[PDB]
Amino acid sequence: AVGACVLCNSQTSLRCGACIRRPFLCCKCCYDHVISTSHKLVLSVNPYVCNAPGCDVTDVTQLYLGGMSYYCKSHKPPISFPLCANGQVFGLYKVTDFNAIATCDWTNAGDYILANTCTERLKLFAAETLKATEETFKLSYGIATVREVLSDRELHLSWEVGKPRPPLNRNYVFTGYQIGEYTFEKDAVVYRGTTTYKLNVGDYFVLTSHTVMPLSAPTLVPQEHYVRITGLYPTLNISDEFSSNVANYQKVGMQKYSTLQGPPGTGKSHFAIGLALYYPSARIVYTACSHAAVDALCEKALKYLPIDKCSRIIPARARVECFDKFKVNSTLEQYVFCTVNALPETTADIVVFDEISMATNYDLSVVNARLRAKHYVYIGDPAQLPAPRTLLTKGTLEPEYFNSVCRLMKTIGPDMFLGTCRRCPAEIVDTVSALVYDNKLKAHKDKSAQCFKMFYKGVITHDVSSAINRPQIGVVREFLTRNPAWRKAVFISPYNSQNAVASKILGLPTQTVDSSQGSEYDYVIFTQTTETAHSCNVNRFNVAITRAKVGILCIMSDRDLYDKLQFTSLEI
Ligand SMILES: CC(C)Nc1nc2ccccc2[nH]1
Ligand SMILES: CC(C)Nc1nc2ccccc2[nH]1
Ligand SMILES: [Zn+2]
Ligand SMILES: [Zn+2]
Ligand SMILES: [Zn+2]
Repeated sequence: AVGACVLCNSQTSLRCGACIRRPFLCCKCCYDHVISTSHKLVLSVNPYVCNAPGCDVTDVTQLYLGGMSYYCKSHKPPISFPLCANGQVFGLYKVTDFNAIATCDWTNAGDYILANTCTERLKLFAAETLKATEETFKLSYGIATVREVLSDRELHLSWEVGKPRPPLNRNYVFTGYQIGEYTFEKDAVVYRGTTTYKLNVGDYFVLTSHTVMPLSAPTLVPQEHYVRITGLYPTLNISDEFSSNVANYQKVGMQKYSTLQGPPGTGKSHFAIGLALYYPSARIVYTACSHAAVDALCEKALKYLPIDKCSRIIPARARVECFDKFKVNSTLEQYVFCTVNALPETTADIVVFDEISMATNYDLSVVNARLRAKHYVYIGDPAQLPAPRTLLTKGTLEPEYFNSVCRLMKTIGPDMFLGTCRRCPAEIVDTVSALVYDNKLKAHKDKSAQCFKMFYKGVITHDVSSAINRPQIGVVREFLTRNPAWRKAVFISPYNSQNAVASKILGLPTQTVDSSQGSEYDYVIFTQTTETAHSCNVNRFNVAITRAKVGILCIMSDRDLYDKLQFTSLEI
């Protein structure tokens, strides 16, 4: 009950009992909170409540110290001091932004802006509070009791009346009952059980709510610049494949942390693995939020690094399949590949944090808390997709508010920019270069003459709120008959429900833009589906079209994004 004040450090006994995290506030700061917010409960060893029997006055502004004990105006003895005077609340050892963070519901963009423009200790407060609020929100949805099982990938669900029915995408992971995590896709619903088990009739699912631990470490450790490469030993024989990245690899060694902005297909994983071959003694921990991000860094490591010094760390609560070709759960290997959530407490010469646009400030903190490293390298692209903010429903979260790393990349610029896309036909590179990279992204590849756009608004139907455009799928079906090379194309849309319909009618493999991020396919068919803020998001659009190595067909709903596409237009 005796801690440091989460604004100005000053020691105190005073926590806010009305904040859901119960931060230590100093007397000067605890006042400025309780006199400007609905927050009136102050905690110490014993709470600031009237000590008089059967009295329910808990508001610190209405209370006094009568000797050793606390009382209201109705109960205080004659010789009694008010708890709230001279800009202080009586405690031992005797903020606008803090107030907004403490009282916001996290449904407004402006909440996330503030949680990223504030001081560093407030960003940790912001991050615990948000994650806490995100988790206490999960409780608010209804249970799904199984009515009838049909097959091994279809069942019928009965939903708890009174409480809302949560969105049934790959984003919302359920816990069955204890029969391992489960997911759902659209009364013909598809059940994807992480642990295989013949789905019991009467068994029920609930959204996994995990206790939010406190944050000690900053999002970003303070920035150190060195005159010499510190604690790392470069090779002089450095394989020509990685010669582009030498001057950036020497930057990495002459700073505490470095930011790398790599637009799609610019050699981010090449750089991350190229760092181990340049500092070949250095112990490196490769981390990202998702199993797919970590498994891609593993694929690159298998090609260029010795397999006996590589370990893939897997949490005992195995939620998906992931990389098998390394030794599993050897914490002590030179090369450690691990999702942020499963990190051990370790030291490292270098930590590489990949897919940084998907990182929350919570994630940035946990990494500084689990990994103690000479150098931190932050790899991703603020022009790509952020982690979904399930509470945010009002306003759009701009890239500079994604996390502290993206804020740095969008303000002072990144330390290192991979400026040549080697994946995408020039038509795609030229479009996204103008759209999100201020014309600084260059095409290696020639124009493919296999990049098509069609403006076709079609008809928008909705499965709950997820959008479908059958006519846009119909246009694709027509195109495929005349373009058999596209038979092998991945179908991409901003909506699962669209993808579900496109699966049945086209037979193509299916990916949402968000789940496509980090992957590449020869041919891509993209139906925008709707003209919403979701489907017009320039970051989502950027990712959607940069998945393609050879060709893309974009059926567009939005005039602006249609006109910007530097593609041959089709008719019909
Ligand atoms: C062509 C072979 C050697 N691999 C290779 N060289 C790269 C250089 C920069 C970015 C990505 C790269 N991938
Ligand atoms: C330095 C001593 C006290 N042990 C220690 N504490 C750690 C915390 C995070 C990562 C690695 C750590 N190793
Ligand atoms: Zn409070
Ligand atoms: Zn203080
Ligand atoms: Zn009283």
